[PDB]
Parts: sequence; C-alpha cells; structure tokens
Amino acid sequence: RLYWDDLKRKLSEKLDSTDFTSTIKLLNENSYVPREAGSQKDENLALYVENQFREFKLSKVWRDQHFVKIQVKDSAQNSVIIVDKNGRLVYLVENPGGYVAYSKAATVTGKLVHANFGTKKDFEDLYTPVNGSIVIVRAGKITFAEKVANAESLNAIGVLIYMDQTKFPIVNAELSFFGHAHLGTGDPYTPGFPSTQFPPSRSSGLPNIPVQTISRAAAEKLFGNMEGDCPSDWKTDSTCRMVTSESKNVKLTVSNVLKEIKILNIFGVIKGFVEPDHYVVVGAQRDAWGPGAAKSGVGTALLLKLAQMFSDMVLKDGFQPSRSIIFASWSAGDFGSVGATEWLEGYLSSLHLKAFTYINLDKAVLGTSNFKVSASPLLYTLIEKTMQNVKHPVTGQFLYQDSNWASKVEKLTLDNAAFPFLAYSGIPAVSFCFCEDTDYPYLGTTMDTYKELIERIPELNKVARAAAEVAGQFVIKLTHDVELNLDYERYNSQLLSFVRDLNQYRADIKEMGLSLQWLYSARGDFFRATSRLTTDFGNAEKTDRFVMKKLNDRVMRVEYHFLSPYVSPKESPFRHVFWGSGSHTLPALLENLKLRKQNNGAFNETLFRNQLALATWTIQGAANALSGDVWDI
Amino acid sequence: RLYWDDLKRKLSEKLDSTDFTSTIKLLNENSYVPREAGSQKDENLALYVENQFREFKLSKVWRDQHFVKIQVKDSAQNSVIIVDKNGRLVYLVENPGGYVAYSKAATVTGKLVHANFGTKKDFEDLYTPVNGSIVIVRAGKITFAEKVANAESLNAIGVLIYMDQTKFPIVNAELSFFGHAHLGTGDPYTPGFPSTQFPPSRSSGLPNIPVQTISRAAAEKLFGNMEGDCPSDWKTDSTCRMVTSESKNVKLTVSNVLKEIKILNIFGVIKGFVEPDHYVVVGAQRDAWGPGAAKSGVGTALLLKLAQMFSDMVLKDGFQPSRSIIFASWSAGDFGSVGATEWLEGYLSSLHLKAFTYINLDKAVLGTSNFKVSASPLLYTLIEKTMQNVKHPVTGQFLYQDSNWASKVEKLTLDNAAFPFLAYSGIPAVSFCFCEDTDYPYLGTTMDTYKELIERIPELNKVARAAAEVAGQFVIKLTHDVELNLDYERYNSQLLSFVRDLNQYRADIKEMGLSLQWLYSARGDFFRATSRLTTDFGNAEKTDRFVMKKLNDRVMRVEYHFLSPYVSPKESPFRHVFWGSGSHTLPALLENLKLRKQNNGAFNETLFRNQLALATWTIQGAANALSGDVWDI
Repeated sequence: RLYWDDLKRKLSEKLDSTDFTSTIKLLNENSYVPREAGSQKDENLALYVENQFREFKLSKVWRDQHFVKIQVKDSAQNSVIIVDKNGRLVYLVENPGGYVAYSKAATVTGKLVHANFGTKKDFEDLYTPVNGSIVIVRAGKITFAEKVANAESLNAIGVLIYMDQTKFPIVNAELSFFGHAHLGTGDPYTPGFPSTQFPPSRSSGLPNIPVQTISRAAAEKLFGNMEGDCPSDWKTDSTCRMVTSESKNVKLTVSNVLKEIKILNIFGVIKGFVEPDHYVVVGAQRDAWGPGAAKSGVGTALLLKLAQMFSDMVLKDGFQPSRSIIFASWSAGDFGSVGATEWLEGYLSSLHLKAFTYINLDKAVLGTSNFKVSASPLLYTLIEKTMQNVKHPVTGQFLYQDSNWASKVEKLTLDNAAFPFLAYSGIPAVSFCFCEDTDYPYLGTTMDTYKELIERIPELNKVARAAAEVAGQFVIKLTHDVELNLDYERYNSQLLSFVRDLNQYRADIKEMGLSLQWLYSARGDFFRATSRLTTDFGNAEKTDRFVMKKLNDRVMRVEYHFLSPYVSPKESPFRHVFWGSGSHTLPALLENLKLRKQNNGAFNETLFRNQLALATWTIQGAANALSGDVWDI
Repeated sequence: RLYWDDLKRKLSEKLDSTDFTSTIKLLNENSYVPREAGSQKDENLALYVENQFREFKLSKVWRDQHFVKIQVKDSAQNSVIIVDKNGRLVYLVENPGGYVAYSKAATVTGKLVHANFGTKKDFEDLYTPVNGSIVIVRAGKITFAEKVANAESLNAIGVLIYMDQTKFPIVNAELSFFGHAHLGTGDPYTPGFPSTQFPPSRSSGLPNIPVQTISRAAAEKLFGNMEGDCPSDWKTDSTCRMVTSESKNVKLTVSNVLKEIKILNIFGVIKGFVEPDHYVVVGAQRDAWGPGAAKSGVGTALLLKLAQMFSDMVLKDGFQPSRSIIFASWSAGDFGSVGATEWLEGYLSSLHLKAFTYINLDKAVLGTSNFKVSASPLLYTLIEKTMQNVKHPVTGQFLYQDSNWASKVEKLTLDNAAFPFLAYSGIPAVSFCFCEDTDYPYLGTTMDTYKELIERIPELNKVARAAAEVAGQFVIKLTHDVELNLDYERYNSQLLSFVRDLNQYRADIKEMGLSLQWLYSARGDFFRATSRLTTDFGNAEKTDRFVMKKLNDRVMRVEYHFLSPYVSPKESPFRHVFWGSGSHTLPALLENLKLRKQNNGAFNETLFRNQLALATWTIQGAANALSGDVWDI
C-alpha cells in the first residue's frame, strides 16, 4: 500500500511523458475515420481498443454485445423543397448530407416558422402560431429531441434545424450535420419480446413528426423566401426571417430507415484488492457520425491512456486499488448513449450495489478558457479537492478559483452518457471538460477532425493531459481512501434549497388544506441520518474492513434511494427526483405550483397533492434507509 | 458463543415448561374479547403486549402507528330481502350480524344464482348466466376478494356468501361471520396526498358491487325459494338450489361506512451481536372481529412466549444472535394484513436489505392431523432440517415424513400476512400450521373462542408448543449460522420447472417467429451465478465477517431481484414474478399461452412477446445481480 502523495506524484509523472495527440491522430486515420455505430470502422476501432486493453494486461477484458435498432438515411434522398401555393410547383433547395436519427419517416407540406432555439419559452414568445406549420430552429441551447418535443407539443408538423453563423462561425455554409431526436436514451424500439410481426411503441419518446438538419446555406435560401425580421433579442444573423411569404410554403421529405446493428461495448477491468465486487466506471463514446475527433476521439484516447497508466501503476509501481476500476468503450453514443444504456438496463436495480461512481470522458477537451463540471452532489467534494491540486494547462493556476463553484454547477443533460447512470441507475456520475462559452462548432459534422482540433487548440496534448489528471485523481481517490469519497451530506443543502423554494408558497398550501409538516420531518430525518452516519464513520476503526464495508455500503445506496420507487422505469426511466425527468421530480412539483399564480387552468391541484405525497415518501424512505439499525430511531 | 446442540436443547427445555393455553385463555378475557382493529380492546391488548415486551427486557420496544380507513357496518342494518316480481312486495329474510369489509355500499335487486365457491372454473361450468344477477356462493377454496372479482368479472350485481354445513359442520345455523373483499393488502384508500375533498380510487382492487355474508339458515331460506338441484360434484347439502323461481328475485342492501382508525403495530427487538442492522422478523395478527382465539390469540400467544424465551436465552443462557430478531404484533390483519402492509410500505425498496426473513405465526394451530407449510423456496432447506428434528405433538414421530414434501408445497395466498413480505417486499417468508384437511370452521365468527379451541384440540398446549419449536428453531438457525440459511440454489428447480412447462409449446413459439434462446441463456446464467456463489462460500474463511457479510448480502438480494423492475408497485404491488399477481408473473405468461390452443380471441400474441421479454430481462438481471464482480463473466 502506497501513500496518497506518492500516487499523486506517480500519476502526474506518468502523465508528463504521455503522448495524447498521437493517439487522437491515430484514431483519425482512414481505418477508423468515419465510424458510425455498428459500421465496420466502428468495429475496427472496437477491435483495436480491445487489443490495446489486452496489451495493457488488465485483469480481464470482455465484450458486451447488443443488437439494437438505429435509423440511418435511405438510398432515397431527404429533401427540402419550396412550394408555390399558386399551381403547386416545387423547387428543390437541398438534399441534406446529414439527417436526424429517430425522425418520423414522412412527407409534410406547410408554412415555415422560425422559433429561434425552439425552447419552451421561444415558442410562447412567438406572435406567429406554430400550429399546422413546419418550424425552423437554430441548433444549440437544448437537444434536438427537446426542440422536436416542444414543437410537437404545439402541433408543428415538422422541424428543420440549422447552425446559424452567430452561434457557429463556420466558414463553409454548405456543411451538413447529424444528431438524434429521441427524447431519452437507449434503444427506443425495445420490445420486451422477440417477434415479421410489428408492435406499436407507446411511451417511447419518439417524434411523430419529420425532423431534418440543413446547411446554413439552405436555411438562408429559405430565408430568402420569408418575411419578418428576427428579434434583435435572438442575437442572430441579419439573414434570418420569421415566416414564409403568403404565396409560398415549404415541403420536407424524410425517408430514413430502421436498421438493426451489432454494437460492441468494450470493457477492461483492473480488479480491486479489497472489494473487487465494487467498481468505479470510466467510460467514453467510441462511435461518431463523421470523424468525430472531439466527439469521440479525445474521449477514446483518454480512455486508452488512462487504462494504460493505471495498469502500469498496479503492475510496476505498487498501486493497489481497494475497489475495481472498469474502463468502458461505448458504441452508439451518437444515438443517445445507446451502448451505455443497454448495458445499464441489464442491471436496472442491482447495478448501484456494485458501481459507486461513473466518470464520463466524452468531449473533455473542446477549448481552453474554462473548466466545466456536471455531477451528482455526492462528488462535489472530490471534484473540489481535485481542482485544488490540478493546474490549468495554459494558465498554470489551480483549476479551483471560485469558492462558490458548486452553486453554479449545471445538471447533467440527456445528451450526456453520465445522465442515464445518475438518473436511471442511481450511480453518482461526473462529466467535465475544458471549453469556452461557445459550443464546439464542428460537433456532429465531417469537420470534427484532428486537424481542426489541433488547430483551434495547439496545446491539445497539455490540455488532454490535464483532463486525464482530473479523471485519474478521481479514480485514485475513489479506490484508495478507506471511506468512499461520496459526500452524502451534500444532499442536505439540496433538500434545504428545495424546501426553501417550496416555502415560498406556504400560503397556497393553506388554501388547499395541506400541511407541509410531514415533508419538513422527512428533511429533518435525512439530516439526522447523515449526522449519525458521519459520527459512525468517525467512531469506526479505519482498519476494520467489516465495519467500513457496512458504512461504505450505506453510502453507496444514498444516490439510488432518490430514485422514485413509485414510477415504472419503463414509463419513466429517469426516476431520480432531483435529476430525472417527469412529474415525480422535485422540479416538476415546483413548476406545477408556480402555475397557480395564473388563474388559468394549467395548475393541477390534485397532481400536486400526489406529488407532495410521493416526494415526502421518497425522502422519508431515503432518510430511513440511511438510519441503519431498526432499533435506532 | 454456544453450540447449535446446546441452543436446540435450551430452546426445547424452556418450551417444555412453557404454558401456552394460559396465555391463549388470558387473551380471551373480556378486556380483550371482541377486539376489532382500532377498537379500545384492540388498543388494550396492544398496550398489554407492549408492556410484556418491556418486562421481557428486549433491546428496544416501540410503536408503529398508522391512520387507515377501514369499513364497519352502519347503524342502519344490512338486509337480505326476497321480492315478489308480482306487485314488488318485499319480505325481510335477515339482518346479518356480520358483514364484508370493503363491500360497495349499495342496494341491488335481481335474480339469485348459485355459483358454488365462485371460483373462476365454477362460473364457466354454469348453465345459468350470472350477468345482471346477484350471486350466492359458499365460503372456502378462495378468498372473498377473489369470489367478488370473479363474479364482478361476469357482471354479477351482488354477492352473498354462506357457510354450507358440508364444509362447515357448525351446529348453530344462525351464526354470522366476517371477512373482506379487497383484492390486495393494505389500505385501499391511500391517497398519496392529504385532503373534505374526495378523489376516486383507480387501481384499488375494491369491489364495485355489494357483497354480504349470511347465516346458513338465511341461505337455506333463500334455497326454499329457488329451483334446480345442485350438481353432486359440488358435494354440498341437499338443501342447496341453483336459481330463484320465475316470480321471485332477491334484494341486497349493504350500507357499511368508512371509518378512520388508529392502529398500532407493536414491535420488540433483540439486537444482533454481529450484524444488528439485519433482522429476522416474527409477526402475528393481534386483531379479530370476534374473540378470534384461533385467528388471533394463538399467534399472539406464540409471539409473546417466543419473545420471552429468546429474551431469557440471551440474558441468562448466553445465546448471542448474530443478527437481530424483531417481534411484531400487527393490527388490522382482519382487513388484509393492513398493519403489516402499511409498515412494509415505508420501506418499499429498502426493506429487503435489512429484513432477510419473515416468519408468520397466524393460525399456526387449527388441528392435529397435519403440518402444512407455505414459503419462499429459499427456506425449503431450513424448513426441512427443522421438520427433521421437531416431533409431532400427538404422534411422536418427526414432522418430516415425506422426502418429496417440497414439490407439494402450495404458495402463499393473499389472506396471509406472509404474502406481502414475499411478493411485495421481496423478503423470503414462511407460514406453517398444524391443521386438518378441513378449514377451521369458526374462523371469522363469534364462536372462535378459547373454549371452542380447547375442545376440538385438548392437546392445545402441546401443539402450540410444537408450533413454537419450529418457529424458534427457524429463528435460531437464522441468527446463529455464519451463512444465511437461505437456499438460493432452490430457484434453479423453479426456473427449470417453469422453462420445462414453457417448452411444451416450442411449436407455438415457432409460428410466432420467436426464439426462446435468450431465456434459456438467462436460466443458464442464473445457474452459473448460484454455482459460483456456492464455490465462493466454500472457499471463504467462515471467521472473516467481512467476506461473509459480502457473500451474505448477495444471498439477501436474491429474493428481491425476482420482483419485476418493469411494473409500478402502486399499479401492481405484487411484483414477484414467481409469487406475485398480474401479467408480469411467470404463471400469467403460461396462462396466456395456454389460451392459444383454443382458436378463440382470448390469446394475446402481443402481450406474450412482451411477457417473454420482461421475464427474460428479469431473470437475466437476477443472474447478473448474483454473479458478483463485473469482471467475472
């Protein structure tokens, strides 16, 4: 067993002589260049990664194979067409190079209406009714899946998406791009039974309208046939317009088809010396529509180098992780973390007893200016201590520069592979990156190349190196300390913050005959439960692996006990009342209640009483799950 | 620490000098005599039990209080009336002394039709259509809740239930009786929010028709006005008839009302010396409609004596249970294990990590001829070894007399408090009793008295003594051995048996384009997972509480991982794919498939493909949950 100081030094010095850019460049070679999930090139890289793991001599390397239905574009072209309502003659504007996976295959003709980013707010602020019209929106702010849903929610009949030059200062205006519009993760077409025969989807999260990505040039050509200046508030090109002329409307034809593919998740593992049946999981997306250097290459490179380093530290330098470290190369990430989700779904309710943390490595390097982090609050302390002794690659200062960084942390979103881990599986998760206030413009394009990457970021090797150090320090701390570096006390602030918000309606809870007393008591009981647990840790003999096991297991279950037990994972997979999606999340409870100031019928008093109940029960249950022995109350 | 041989002797000799009949008699005194749930007498007994626990000096004794809505009969009498369709004049036949909790409060008039036991089969074998008619059925075979559901399922408008003299050779034909018809357990009116305001119930399992219990005399008076002899196949009184005369039909008026009551679950605990945060739970129903000597008294008596004995063994004789023993006195058992279920529901998904076994003590003594057992397969080995060294109270031979007893074991039913533990909470459970091939006739009547009990069973003290020895040996084995006496290998036979059944349709699975290959692989993987676990146990150092903790925790999770993760506990609480209720259970999958030999539209091919899928996923998940470390595959 080594000292944390030595492990820190060892990791750092191994990192010093590590060549990241070579690997990123290597992954950008023609053997791997265009690696859409399931393709032979994806399969090539999968084989290469797998071989590398074998050369690193990890305890065991294996395959997690899955068959899934994705959507690819048909031999028939998707098309964007302008129609003259006079005589109904059509003019072809574009056959897009790209497409949007999970779009309804359909042909729709209507008026075209701009809706900015297609955010929920953008739609309400519209002075043009979207109903029965095709909508065009800029990429960014929110996922394609959300834009489609918001629009579909207002009865739009189709969606176009372009990259405006203000948000995406790309010289080539003919660039086409890719994404998906499945409002979830995993395979949307997952019949619980094999079939020839065709069953409907139900609560799939799939679009019922066609959605399609277009080049900025094609959008500006559409603007050429539209009227109305865009609000300066949108801060967009002067090109932009709002609505088709009276005599014209647009026709969209999407003919994407379902294809079944064989994806491979490639796994390596360094077994733990004390509790090998518990693991930290480190993963990266291996697939990409185009070259996907930043989208896929960076992550896969870090995955490979981290795996190599840790294998060397165990075999040469005497590092002895208490718990196991699993390295995961995912496929079909581009379709909604499909690879990751399929694997997660094998262990719906059991995984949280083995995996205590997931570290995502996707898009860790996109810029230089900033260091962003999204994570479970359970990892805020680990993250903080890690930023306090990792240096900025350009700047030289420690990453930790703001004592208040934790309150400004944004939550994991659906397009992040870290999301299903936290919100569906109840495993604390963290994603982080070096970046700007600007999205990396080339993501999802054929311009996401190494050359492009090394050009916007000439210090690529140093920056990737800093990204590896944070992930590496995470992984060491997590498998070295006898306690788990999961700060369960953090959820007191979260509950406090939530009740603090809720208490801004102590009046409206009166006019409904409701007391919030049982909820306050749940919050109090959780506080007590954490306090007792901290005391127990302090009074425990750190060398007694039996008592630590027992205390650590309690910590490992905190996250999962915030998954609502009162909703089916099939109907709503994202059960986490803090971080998931649906009417069972604390945020939903607040939004339903904010709709009570308006005397409009949007408020749903009944729903709220149920939400209040389920929240209280969930929180009580978590407090009770943490308290320990049934005679201690 | 003592030797199993000494603990066996100690338990036995303490039992030898234990006076059971005194306690049963004591519970039959006027201070407790009629103790309907929530009543003052129930509350008296609750206080007495609680005091006794305090005198026994258990580690901690506490209260688990709940407010629940039960139904009691109104000041207005329920009535059974015969109507002359000529002139519509009515004749009062009875104002029943008893009632059926959860009956719809309503008045209905129609023809009366006998349907034997009201089993699903009994209805199909009817040559008289039940639709729009009131139905009369004999008690027995199935719960009232099922009879009502089956009848309601065929559009009957009301249900009468009597005790025929063949199944219930009771001299007094005027005897009235009680039960409930809620097709589940727990409080059916559980709004997730407090209210004045009234919300509908939804998937409550509540009757939409009136149901009422009548005396045999009242039934025979009804038969007096009916025609058609009953099938000799029913083996019932010659009195019985099938249908009202042309000119007559029956009117039923039920006016039961909802009352909110305060129930108390009384708990005692003897803390474990090694893992106190894990418990065996031993419970008994304290409430009864009448005197409920057999229904409630026996169980509560055993609960008290067991608690006392084990407290003495810990404090005087040096017994040191590894894990905790909790003694539970439940209330509102008579309404569907309501007390038990309410408590279970506080720990929906967390309880199975603390409670590894529930032993039910209800109706353990009803006769002398037989010893019956129902339980999770996880306890078959414990049960067997226990029968191999417990003697029959009358006979003197060991209870174990049939090497094949396990394949003839009937599953826990809904009226058993052991049921929600296993099927809703995923905690292995066992109920057992000494009994006959005949139901104890006085259950749910005012004749369930000590005097009646001591009369049909003069060896009451000896028989109760044998009942305590099995429960006691269960409890000792379970808290003494370093391994858990949960035989997880047993579920290989279960899966085998199930697939063996399913394989009787390998043809019909072809005509649907389906392979069963992924299901076979799940079964294989579970087999592997258990084999590996047995090996691990063998290779473990029995004195290393850390490794044992880890292996025992894996065993403790087997049961729960058979709860279907794909159904909400609110919509269907009984999620256990082997032992629960609904379309997600393996049995349901078989029944849907047996409906494919008939070319009638009852078969539901789509449903089956989903069932096949969910089953496969559930089983795979359980196998994967058992395999241990993610690098072991």
